[PDB]
Amino acid sequence: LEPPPSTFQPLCHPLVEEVSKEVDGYFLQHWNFPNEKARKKFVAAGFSRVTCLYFPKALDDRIHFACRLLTVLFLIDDLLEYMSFEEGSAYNEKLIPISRGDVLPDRSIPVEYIIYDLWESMRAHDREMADEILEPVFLFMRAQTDRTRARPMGLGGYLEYRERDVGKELLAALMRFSMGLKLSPSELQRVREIDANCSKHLSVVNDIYSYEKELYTSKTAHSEGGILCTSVQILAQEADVTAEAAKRVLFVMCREWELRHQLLVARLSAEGLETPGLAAYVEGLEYQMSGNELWAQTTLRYSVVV
Amino acid sequence: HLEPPPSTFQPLCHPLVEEVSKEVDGYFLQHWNFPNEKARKKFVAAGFSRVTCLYFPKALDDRIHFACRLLTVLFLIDDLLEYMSFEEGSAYNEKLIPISRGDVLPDRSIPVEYIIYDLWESMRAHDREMADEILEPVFLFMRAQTDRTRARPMGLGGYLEYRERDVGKELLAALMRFSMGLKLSPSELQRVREIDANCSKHLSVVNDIYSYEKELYTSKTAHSEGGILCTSVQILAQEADVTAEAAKRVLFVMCREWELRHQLLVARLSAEGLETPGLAAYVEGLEYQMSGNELWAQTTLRYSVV
Ligand SMILES: C=C(C)[C@H]1CC[N@@H+]2CCC[C@H](C)[C@@]2(C)C1
Ligand SMILES: C=C(C)[C@H]1CC[N@@H+]2CCC[C@H](C)[C@@]2(C)C1
Ligand SMILES: [Mg+2]
Ligand SMILES: [Mg+2]
Ligand SMILES: [Mg+2]
Ligand SMILES: [Mg+2]
Ligand SMILES: [Mg+2]
Ligand SMILES: [Mg+2]
Repeated sequence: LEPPPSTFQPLCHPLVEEVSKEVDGYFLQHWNFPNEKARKKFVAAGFSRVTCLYFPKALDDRIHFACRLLTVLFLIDDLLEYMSFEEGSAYNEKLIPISRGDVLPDRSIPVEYIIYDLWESMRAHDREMADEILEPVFLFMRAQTDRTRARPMGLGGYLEYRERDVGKELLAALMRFSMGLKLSPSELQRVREIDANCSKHLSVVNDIYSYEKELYTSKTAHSEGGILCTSVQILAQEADVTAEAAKRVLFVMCREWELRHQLLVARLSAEGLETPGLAAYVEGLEYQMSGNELWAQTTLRYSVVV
Repeated sequence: HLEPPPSTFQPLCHPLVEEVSKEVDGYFLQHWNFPNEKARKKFVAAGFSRVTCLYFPKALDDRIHFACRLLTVLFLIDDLLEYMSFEEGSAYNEKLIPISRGDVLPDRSIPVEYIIYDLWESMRAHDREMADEILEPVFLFMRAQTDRTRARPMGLGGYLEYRERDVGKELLAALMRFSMGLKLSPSELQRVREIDANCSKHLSVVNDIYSYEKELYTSKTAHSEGGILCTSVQILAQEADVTAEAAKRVLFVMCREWELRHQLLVARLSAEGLETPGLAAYVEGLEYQMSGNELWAQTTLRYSVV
């Protein structure tokens, strides 16, 4: 697999090492890992590393929040593969009022008090910006177990669905929170088109590198929770080609989305519309795209199936 | 300008392309009814016999002119149907069907009728058995041109399935065998179904990429039904949410994957000991179609000037 040239240069948060030890150490202590092999596989994945690649300009005292959130979402994302759609739904829905803080967690159940203490600590640091991450997360959670995964999809209908499943909206809200970057409602409405374009890039790039992992999961895990739902699968069906052939095609498509990103930003600047905050925001989106690809290229999570 | 990705296919042209072109073009210039001198010059500029010689390079010398005449009149009719409705276009094609069979005498005052009649008569006179095997594939194509599914929303997969008839895969397959005198058993013709379906996608999309600008303008001036925009370029552009130009580049990469799959199915057919001498010439002939179609679509004034 040889990716076509990109002009996006990845950046990593300077405190990636010490934050990784802090966050990984927290979960290694509280999260219920089945065995030592799973604990090693968890650390080898580098969940704090990809977070620092996603938000390399996050505030030094806020990056750990983003690392914790993505880490626990990664862990749950794997757990749902062994559940049914019904079981997965009940699992996620129980965490939602706990995320809001309306329901106290069962402190004998790790996933509950980890989720609870997280959002409680995020509200203590920045209450307003933390609340604006809630619903985007819930939107992503409820999309994970939507039965539309089991029904046939075209490329467009899939990309429209994956925008929720890849958590584009939560990642955007997390980025703002981590950077302290507040944007007016009108400002967010201007980059709505740029957000939708960024989502397709994050989704497909992930689909390309994580296909072999998700292929194996669909054959060994739960037939519903581990169902093969990816652009690589769908494009291979539509065009009747191998999955490897679909990857090469989807990669060219990703570069076109990068090209569109630059065009949409340029138009935003041509018109007197790119505010200083919007300038920082769209740069952050590029860091997400380039950071996602860098990590996906190198992370053990996608390279060792075992 | 659009740069085509590398291909291993070497396009071939029939060695009698110069004489047959001047011959067939001369025939239609004597006989067909053109609105003005501008249309007469544009007809010659298209090179309808050139593409036929690129399609069927290893055709017999005394049969290549038949294919040039058939594809030429089908090209002319295809353009006429864009100024009609689906109901008018159907009535136009259906009246020419029993004439093609030879059951109904043509109106000698109407060019399209006696041109088609005399054509199929001369074809059955040269090789009755093989000429008859092109009838239903042609009718299948003619009835696909006014299929009301053109005014229906289609995904990439559904489009490619429909286009196999609209691009006239079978008629091009039967015409090729006729022009080469290549007879195949029903067993042989069944073994290469997958290769035919794969080749059909290549012919369709390659044509779509270069003829998009022509068909875009037709959709803006052409009759709303008969001139409706129906192409993979538009479909991928709206599904992936990119420009038509961006869709062309991605579709072109996909076409190269279909070339790889062609080589794959051919080698697999041979490895299973199913490749008869007649089948070797067939799958090679399909390659000449795919490469020949690309060469012509790159250089013809039919697509470059609108
Ligand atoms: C931050 C990422 C690497 C994205 C890619 C996949 N993961 C899966 C677990 C849940 C995350 C929000 C995400 C969808 C984000
Ligand atoms: C021989 C070709 C260039 C193919 C591409 C388009 N044309 C349109 C007119 C009718 C032909 C059969 C064809 C579909 C074939
Ligand atoms: Mg997953
Ligand atoms: Mg997932
Ligand atoms: Mg994945
Ligand atoms: Mg047509
Ligand atoms: Mg046409
Ligand atoms: Mg076309």
